[PDB]
Amino acid sequence: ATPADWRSQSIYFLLTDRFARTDGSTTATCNTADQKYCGGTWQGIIDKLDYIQGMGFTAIWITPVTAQLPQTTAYGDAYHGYWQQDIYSLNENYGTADDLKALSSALHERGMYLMVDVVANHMGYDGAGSSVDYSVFKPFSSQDYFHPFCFIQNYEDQTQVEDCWLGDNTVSLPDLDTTKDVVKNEWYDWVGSLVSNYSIDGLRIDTVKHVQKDFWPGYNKAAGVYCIGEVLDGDPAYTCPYQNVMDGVLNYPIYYPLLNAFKSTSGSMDDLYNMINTVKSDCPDSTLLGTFVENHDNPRFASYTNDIALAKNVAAFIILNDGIPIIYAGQEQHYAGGNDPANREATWLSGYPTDSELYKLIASANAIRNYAISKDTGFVTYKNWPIYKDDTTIAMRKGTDGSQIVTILSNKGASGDSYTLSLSGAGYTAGQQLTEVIGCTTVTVGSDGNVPVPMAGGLPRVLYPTEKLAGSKICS
Ligand SMILES: *[C@H]1[C@H](O)[C@@H](O)[C@H](O[C@H]2O[C@H](CO)[C@@H](O)[C@H](O)[C@H]2O)[C@@H](CO)[C@@H]1OS(=O)(=O)O
Ligand SMILES: *[C@@H]1O[C@H](CO)[C@@H](O)[C@H](O)[C@H]1NC(C)=O
Ligand SMILES: [Ca+2]
Repeated sequence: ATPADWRSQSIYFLLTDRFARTDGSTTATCNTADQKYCGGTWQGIIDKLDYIQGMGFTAIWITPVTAQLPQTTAYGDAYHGYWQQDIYSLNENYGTADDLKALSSALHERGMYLMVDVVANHMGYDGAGSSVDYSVFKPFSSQDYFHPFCFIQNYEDQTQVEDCWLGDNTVSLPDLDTTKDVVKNEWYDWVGSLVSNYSIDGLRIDTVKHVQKDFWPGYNKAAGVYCIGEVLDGDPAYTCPYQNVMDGVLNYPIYYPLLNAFKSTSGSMDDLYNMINTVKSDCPDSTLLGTFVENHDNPRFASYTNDIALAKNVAAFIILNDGIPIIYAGQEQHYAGGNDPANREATWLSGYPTDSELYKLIASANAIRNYAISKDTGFVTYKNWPIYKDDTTIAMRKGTDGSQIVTILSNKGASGDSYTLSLSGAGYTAGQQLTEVIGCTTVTVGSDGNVPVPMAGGLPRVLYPTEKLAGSKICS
């Protein structure tokens, strides 16, 4: 599927090992500190697609599928998929080639997309760099395919960032020499044939800043689908230029101020407001970025605060910002694990309740986004506009005049006071009825064009014209 096709999608990101077992158990042990395979599979995902689609996601992102180093290392198993050895075999822990094809087909029957995580930068190996037997790597079965062994120490030296190895002396990540035509040609053939064998709709490309930029146009073209890159840097002047070589990147620039704004009742709305406007202006296309606050490489949102109002607001922002929403399996059950491995909790241990507070919030927010997109072909290309901020509030507008979603978010938290915010710049006409689609109340635009927004409980407010909701299932 093309970049234009992906703009309307909403992604549920999951670890194949951690989301759902074939046996469907909600009690099978998964101690994250053991760092071992817990037994999640592709078949398990298929069996729980109603759970994912019930929150109004249109797509899933799954962790890498290639065969891995076999060892239980000092840091545990390759459960996560980022330690590959044989790129032409699958990780048998997750199932068979027919199971991965059955997952793609099950998503397609539901009108959903499959996105697969891929690594081009590195293989994995149990042990020090000097102990590597290069013959285990397929097809790269020679030291001749790799950069000489060194670690990245100077992260300001972009040459060192690209040419030296990730990992450490315990688990090494042998660095492919992606400047070699033979390495480019194998990777380009591989990614095209992976996409066509498993009918994959899009790719999440890990580790993009560790491979020189001239590799990536050819890779994105060989894949034949939308690619979103992991460029792990909060500076839009570093990260956004990668969109000149790849369709999209993960929005790490928004990540840091978004987390800061909502993790505390003292968070900076100014930093978030300013970063939205920096990304909108200075990134090649904000509408092809991926918005997130939670992943398997940072502490979960609830590890910073268990306030459920704050969690509702940050989830609403993720769904209503420019670009593709990305929610990490467990976020919807308010999982609170810290840094790796504590943030790789099994989703099944929640019991997959569809009545939890954040399942309902995310369902409500995806519902209005999906509905608005179905009625407004300009929604996804209208650049999100922050129209108001104060010490505890940000408000933003997105969509075609007359059909715009106007979102008011707060960091007051669950003990926030009850008051009316008089909101200017929403763009609706005097006397217009709006539905607040999270709580299903109505507000009326005043003769002056200001919206009197009832604020209470620190709750997020998402406004849409009541007249435009004719025939939707929203706030029935
Ligand atoms: C990207 C991927 O998103 C990230 O999770 C990868 O980390 C993996 O490997 C490290 C190092 O061995 C483990 O500590 C971790 O548990 C495991 O998930 C990462 C490195 O392989 C990927 O690349 S990047 O370093 O983020 O660029
Ligand atoms: C896809 O299948 C083809 C034909 O059997 C094969 O040549 C190729 O290696 C496969 N690619 C992958 C990534 O498995
Ligand atoms: Ca590299």
